[PDB]
This record gives sequence, C-alpha cells and structure tokens, in this order.
Amino acid sequence: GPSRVVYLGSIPYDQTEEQILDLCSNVGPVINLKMMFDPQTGRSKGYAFIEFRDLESSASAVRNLNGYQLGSRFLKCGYSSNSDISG
Repeated sequence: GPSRVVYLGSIPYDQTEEQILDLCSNVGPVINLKMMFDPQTGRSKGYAFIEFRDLESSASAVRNLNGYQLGSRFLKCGYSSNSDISG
C-alpha cells in the first residue's frame, strides 16, 4: 500500500548525506535517511533510502526527484519500504 519510504538512486558518488538531506528536506520533512556506502572504502554506493514524515512528502519525492538532474546524473526515485531503510 502507501509508503513514507522512498529509494533515491543514481546519486552522484560525491554527494554527501548532508546534501541529500537538504535535497529531500526541500521536498518535505525527513524522519530517517540511510545512505549506502562501501563497508571497506566508505565510498558512496550512489543510492539512499529516505523516510518522510508523511505520505504527501514521499509522493512528492517520487514526483519531483525521479528524473531530477543532479550534476551530470539523472536521479531515480520510487517507493520503498520499512524493510529497506531498516536493513
């Protein structure tokens, strides 16, 4: 059914968690954010899970961030679940 959680993919590898939190906060209030990193190098894997406070905000993220041009990359954004953001 509906979800507060989205995935955000194709993120430039140099984007920080702070930057992605700013991008998402613009869309709406964020209550959790998990950026994926390589366990050894710490290098970004170029995707994240974001949980918004409400359903309107996650829907807005899917609408506004899917295909959003961030530097040279085109973001992908769709619905995810509690399982994804919890690991």
